[PDB]
Amino acid sequence: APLQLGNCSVAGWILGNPECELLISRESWSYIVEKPNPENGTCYPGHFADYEELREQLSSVSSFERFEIFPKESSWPNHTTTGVSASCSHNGESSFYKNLLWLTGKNGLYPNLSKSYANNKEKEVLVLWGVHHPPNIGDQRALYHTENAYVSVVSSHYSRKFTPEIAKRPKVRDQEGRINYYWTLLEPGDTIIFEANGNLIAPRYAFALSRGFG
Repeated sequence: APLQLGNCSVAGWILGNPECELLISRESWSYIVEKPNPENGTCYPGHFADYEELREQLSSVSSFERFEIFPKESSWPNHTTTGVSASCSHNGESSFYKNLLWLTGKNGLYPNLSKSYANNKEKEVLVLWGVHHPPNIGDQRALYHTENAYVSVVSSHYSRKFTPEIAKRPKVRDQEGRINYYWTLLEPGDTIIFEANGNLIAPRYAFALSRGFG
């Protein structure tokens, strides 16, 4: 049986757009049914990297579990985690994706961060994150307290260093900045390491899954 996304896109559902909750949440499915112009997608505008490949990975799934990666706010005690946006409003109030967490300065500081997750399950884990591109210097400095921010994501078969640049884009859902979305599959037993000094939209929930097996 197929997974029915309702008014949500694959990106809206997997990121946890607050307007997306499946009517029927299941641990396995054969195909996904998505409507042609879904109303609820990347509510905070931005490019979703390798999106067609992600849709294919999620098209048929024999086991699926959404779980906390880096559990609780106590995983980020020296950053502010409560950032929300009018672009992802819910019930008349600014909100944010359920599966990512916007990290910004706290107490006048943005400390270097370095956080690891070890996949101690017997299934691969889909990890998603974002990299923020503010529209101007003032916004970049206000949130992250630097114009020289770097993000590093390293595992056994994946490494990428991001050097995010400012860019003023057309206003979409009130936003002239953008969040670019990224993902990778972490093999059982492997460890993923995030290091950053700004601009990281950190994983909050990740997904254990099996394909063709289960």
